[PDB]
Amino acid sequence: KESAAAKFERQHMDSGNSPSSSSNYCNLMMCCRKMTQGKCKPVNTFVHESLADVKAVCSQKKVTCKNGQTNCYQSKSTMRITDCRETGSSKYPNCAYKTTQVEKHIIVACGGKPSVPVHFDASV
Amino acid sequence: KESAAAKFERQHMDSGNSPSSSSNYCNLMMCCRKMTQGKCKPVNTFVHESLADVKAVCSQKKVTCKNGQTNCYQSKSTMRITDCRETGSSKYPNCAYKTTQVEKHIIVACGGKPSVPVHFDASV
Ligand SMILES: Nc1ccn([C@@H]2O[C@H](COP(=O)(O)O)[C@@H](O)[C@H]2O)c(=O)n1
Ligand SMILES: Nc1ccn([C@@H]2O[C@H](COP(=O)(O)O)[C@@H](O)[C@H]2O)c(=O)n1
Repeated sequence: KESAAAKFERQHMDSGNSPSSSSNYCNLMMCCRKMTQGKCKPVNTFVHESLADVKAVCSQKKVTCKNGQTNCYQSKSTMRITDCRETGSSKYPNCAYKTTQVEKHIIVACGGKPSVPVHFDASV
Repeated sequence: KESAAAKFERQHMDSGNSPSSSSNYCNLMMCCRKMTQGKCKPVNTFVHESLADVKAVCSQKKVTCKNGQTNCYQSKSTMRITDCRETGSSKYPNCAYKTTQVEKHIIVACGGKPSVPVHFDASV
């Protein structure tokens, strides 16, 4: 059971960060979206275009998947995305990320019916 | 089980024009620090001062807690804090917060041995 002291630190303490930072985004979002539990997910991309635009990639250019499956698609246009990479200093449970704002084409794996993105493969 | 489509949205989608904006700090932090599960916590303060300074409040100005308990203390000096309050548009499970950076005195409840902050009572 979480201690009251620890609960206060969780709910109320942010000693180590600036609320006006633009580069703390990955640290917060990787935490928010549950990719820092058990271990730090080493690499993750967030896409800032509309969900409709991202879903539409599944109808765009067929390309090779990094894993050799044949269900990957590349966006016809570059998209606004954020690249999150673990830092050299990052050590679970203190997961630290470098945030990079990028405009690149995304490659996603699509699946399901309707065919929708199910995995983020690469940005190129 | 979380659907593949949902997993992609959780891991990879953050649609919007200014995702890393300082205005989004409360949205990200409230999510990361687990105050948006079940319902949106309406009001929450994050403190940007050293934990040493916040612990030191437990030996500062005694004040009655808002709820009538008698283990509250007010900081002698103001502290840099961020006030998170639900917007008029916020509705679970889409919690939305206005982020406001202010410098105010904090009032905390102190408990345990050693006596440390266990509850955030108010900012004044
Ligand atoms: N550019 C990249 C590369 C990988 N990833 C994420 O990392 C996961 C595994 O990637 P790797 O197989 O390349 O290590 C992918 O499913 C994806 O969620 C990403 O989000 N952006
Ligand atoms: N200024 C404030 C007011 C309330 N709160 C949080 O909201 C809870 C309830 O506050 P109220 O008593 O004002 O409704 C407190 O336990 C505290 O966690 C806060 O963090 N900062």
